[PDB]
Amino acid sequence: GDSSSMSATELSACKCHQWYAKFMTECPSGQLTFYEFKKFFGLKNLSEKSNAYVNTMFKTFDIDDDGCIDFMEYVAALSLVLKGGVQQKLRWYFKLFDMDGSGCIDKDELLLIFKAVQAINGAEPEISAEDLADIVFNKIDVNGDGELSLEEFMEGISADEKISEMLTQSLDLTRIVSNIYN
Repeated sequence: GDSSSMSATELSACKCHQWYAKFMTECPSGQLTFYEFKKFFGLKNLSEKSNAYVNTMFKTFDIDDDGCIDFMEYVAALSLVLKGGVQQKLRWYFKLFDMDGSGCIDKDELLLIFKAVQAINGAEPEISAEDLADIVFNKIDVNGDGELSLEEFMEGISADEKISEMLTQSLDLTRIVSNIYN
């Protein structure tokens, strides 16, 4: 990020997969703090979205725990866009959107979570996932359960496909980095 060497987008154009290896390979690897993370990623804040792009990005990657970033799935994240990786973006989809470490969907709780993910856009998104999730979410809960298990979320992810692809596009590389933090 920042700095005065080459461009972040330039690296994105190449993108192979081992890039993250360079990350852990370079610098004092062993857990990344918010300050160290923020440098590794760019972003343009202003107000509320400020705490939403940090909390939303850190909250999704907080994987159960929080207060720091534990490098582990970072490679998987790269595989998220690299070589398509449809199945890989599938797992992330569910992983990112649900409660901290609770895969169970309470409808109301997920909704808010999806808002953070859709809140990852400082500018007004062409189509927020919030409305998408609502339409898809409502259809999923045919029995009016009010809650959806991991399996239901997976069906919703596969269903429509087109929307899911849009979410996939949101889960880009340069955009994701910018979303992470300045």
